[PDB]
Amino acid sequence: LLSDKNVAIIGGGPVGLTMAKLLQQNGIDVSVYERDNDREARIFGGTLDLHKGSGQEAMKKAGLLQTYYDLALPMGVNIADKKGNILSTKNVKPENRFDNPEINRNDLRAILLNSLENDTVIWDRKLVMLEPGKKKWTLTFENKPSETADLVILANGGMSKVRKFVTDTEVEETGTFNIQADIHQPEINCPGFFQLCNGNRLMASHQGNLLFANPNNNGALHFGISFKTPDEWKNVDFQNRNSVVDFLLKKFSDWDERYKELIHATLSFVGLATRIFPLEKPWKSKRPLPITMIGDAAHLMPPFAGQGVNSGLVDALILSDNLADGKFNSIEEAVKNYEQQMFIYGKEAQEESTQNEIEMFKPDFTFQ
Ligand SMILES: Cc1cc2nc3c(=O)[nH]c(=O)nc-3n(C[C@H](O)[C@H](O)[C@H](O)COP(=O)(O)OP(=O)(O)OC[C@H]3O[C@@H](n4cnc5c(N)ncnc54)[C@H](O)[C@@H]3O)c2cc1C
Ligand SMILES: C[NH+](C)c1cc(NC(=O)CNC(C)(C)C)c(O)c2c1C[C@H]1C[C@H]3[C@H]([NH+](C)C)C(O)=C(C(N)=O)C(=O)[C@@]3(O)C(O)=C1C2=O
Repeated sequence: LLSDKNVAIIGGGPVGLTMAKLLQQNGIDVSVYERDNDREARIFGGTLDLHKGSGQEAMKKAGLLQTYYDLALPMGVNIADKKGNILSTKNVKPENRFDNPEINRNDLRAILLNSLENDTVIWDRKLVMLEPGKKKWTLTFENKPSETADLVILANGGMSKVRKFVTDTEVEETGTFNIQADIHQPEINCPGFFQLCNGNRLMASHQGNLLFANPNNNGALHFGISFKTPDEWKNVDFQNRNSVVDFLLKKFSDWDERYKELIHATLSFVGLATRIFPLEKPWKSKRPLPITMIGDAAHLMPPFAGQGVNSGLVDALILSDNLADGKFNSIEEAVKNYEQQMFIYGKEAQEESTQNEIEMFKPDFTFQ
């Protein structure tokens, strides 16, 4: 049941892009309105791990899991100390190398983009407004023609602004803060640090600061530093490089000389506060027209527990099915049901993520 109409996915993330396929597979008419300028736009951020059981189910259900195993690269993980000592190393074992192999965010999108029918994604669409008209929604896009649709699936990330028709819940900051960079030609530009990783992820922890790194994101080193947000911040300048460098050289003064090599080797740092979009209040029972929310727009959550795209790919799988079912009658109950299941696990995940982030920053911890 439920055909003859069309869908509008605002946001071509990993999650929305997946969602376009699972609908377009079962013959539903979808469009993905994405704000990026063109497909070849560089995606900042590290590597996704799709878990067997959640993320991977979604890639399976679309016929892409082998394509995901093809492009993803399984990684082992070291754990180091401020002095550079390897304390542990779980390398990849031949059977469970298919557990969560790291795939690059652009690689993933290229896979999802091939799966979709041509012109499924209309690019240069920054959705600014939603008016719920007659039998459908009017969607307005900055300096581009408006369009209309029966169902609007919100996939536009943790800081989506058009949530109000679903919930008046708003994102909160978490209390921790994350700095991130890329380093190109890591082998020569951060030679000491690249070696300490030995082709493996690298996770350190000292006195409330946390460093993470991936030595191989298509030949780029991506590292990330996390800390309880300095109290002095409320309501540095990440545009000014050696201003972020000095902050970091203070915070990381006691660490080995090799990590400092990383910091003075990165050109541009990007600042991010950790945020949560809590599943506290049940979303509105009263909704003018059919609308729902998957991905980081549904449950933005701290990036410290492997959740985020997996919850998002799952809630893609779940919702997508509820629509393609003749096992449903009313779309209002077809999404009410997707929203039932996600409140369960998102909360489960948010609890984990919020929990893990309490765990670190608290005096020297062991890792997972
Ligand atoms: C430091 C860090 C590390 C993380 N690590 C992991 C990890 O290791 N594993 C994991 O599973 N998750 C991780 N996450 C979380 C993860 O990136 C998200 O859960 C994931 O990106 C999925 O969200 P979307 O794809 O659901 O949202 P997004 O990735 O945020 O994609 C949103 C899309 O919609 C577009 N868009 C945004 N606004 C608009 C608009 N107004 N109109 C139209 N389009 C719009 C965007 O441009 C983009 O294409 C991490 C996050 C951070 C900050
Ligand atoms: C507890 N912390 C340490 C943690 C835990 C898990 N796993 C679990 O919580 C599940 N617990 C089990 C193991 C099932 C018992 C985790 O799965 C993770 C993480 C940490 C993040 C670190 C991220 C990092 N960024 C933020 C700087 C990074 O460099 C990368 C990367 N590949 O480049 C990440 O992808 C990162 O986001 C990431 O994946 C983390 C975890 O996967």
